[PDB]
Amino acid sequence: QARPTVIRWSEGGKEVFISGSFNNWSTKIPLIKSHNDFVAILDLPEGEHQYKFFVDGQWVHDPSEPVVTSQLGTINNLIHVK
Repeated sequence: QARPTVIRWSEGGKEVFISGSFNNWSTKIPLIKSHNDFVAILDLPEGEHQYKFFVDGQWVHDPSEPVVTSQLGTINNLIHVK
């Protein structure tokens, strides 16, 4: 069973999307604006996923969450889902 998981982006921007390894980087999922934040709920399998944000057309990671180096040599965020 995948776990509905809240993802929050607090760094601003006009439009915010997330992509990640949970679907082999195949889609850009919008986050919904809520006051100073943007928010999504993703259905994530147990385990770990790498992810990155696409904010006003630029790939960026969340500085408030853990990061890992991908084989692309870019910094992705990492989430562990129990």
